[PDB]
Amino acid sequence: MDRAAHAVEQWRSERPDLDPSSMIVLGRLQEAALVIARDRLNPLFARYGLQPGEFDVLATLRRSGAPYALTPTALYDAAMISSGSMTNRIDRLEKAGWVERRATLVALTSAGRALIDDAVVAHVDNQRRVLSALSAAEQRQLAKLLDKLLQGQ
Amino acid sequence: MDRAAHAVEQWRSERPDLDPSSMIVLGRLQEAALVIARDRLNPLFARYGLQPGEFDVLATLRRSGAPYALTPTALYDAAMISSGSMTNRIDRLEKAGWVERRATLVALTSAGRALIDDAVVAHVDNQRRVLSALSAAEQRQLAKLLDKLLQGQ
Ligand SMILES: O=c1[nH]c(=O)c2nc[nH]c2[nH]1
Ligand SMILES: O=c1[nH]c(=O)c2nc[nH]c2[nH]1
Repeated sequence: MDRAAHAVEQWRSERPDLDPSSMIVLGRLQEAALVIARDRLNPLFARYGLQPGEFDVLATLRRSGAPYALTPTALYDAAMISSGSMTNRIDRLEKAGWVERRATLVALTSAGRALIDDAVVAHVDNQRRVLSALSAAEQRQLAKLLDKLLQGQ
Repeated sequence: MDRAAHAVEQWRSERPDLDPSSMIVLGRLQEAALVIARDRLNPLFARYGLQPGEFDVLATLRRSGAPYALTPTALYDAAMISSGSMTNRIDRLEKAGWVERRATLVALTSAGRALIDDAVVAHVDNQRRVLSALSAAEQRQLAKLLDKLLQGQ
């Protein structure tokens, strides 16, 4: 029994008037996102000098194609994750030398392009090791259920 | 196409040397956790005066049973989510009048017990509305895949 199943068990015993079934799927969803970010993905980003969220900025710029420059709005719309503090992240990346602000565009530098080209290869190998417990069918199955849940919001 | 599928499409076109398939399931996992916390669960907690993470503390204490008092270590082990800043959350909850520090235990006050008894009922109704796009079988299916992924870590 994991955190979520144990908690549901305690709730059934303590508040029998309650149907706490929904707590398992949502508790596991949030714990999986947290543990994977904290223990797997972010330590790899930090090996590359990237704080959480900064990889996404560079990745979005890189995969938009040459000249790897987007408006801050397009950067938010094309991000993998709709996380905030985008102005702070661009500022940090600029002082680090990986993006520059042109005209108003945010663009990879040569150094930033080189970094993300390196980091994305390490990132996808890391992701496959994160998902290796699930078979290919289970991974597609999990992607489909997550897409339905997301659209339901 | 969602954020994740669109990003994978751009990657296949820009770095054909890369297999970016893993990005869909993990991108959807993190976006679903984020959107559900930000747009669904946390606004409900804030209706009750609870910041993100504080509900979990009260919920853990309440479901441990009378006298609703745990060591800070037990509080971390029994939490639904292994999130940090537990000392800060206990401090906040203490100044708010919902927990007290006894002997070293953290315990619900009368006011804190009443609050969590009210909030947990609202919380589970909110969770069912969050999950309503998925059928009962899909929800169990999603809980099983998430459990396998978590154990794989
Ligand atoms: O293109 C991307 N792929 C990812 O896996 C990712 N994670 C955060 N930001 C990201 N961008
Ligand atoms: O018992 C609990 N049930 C939940 O759904 C939850 N979410 C955060 N913390 C929680 N504790």
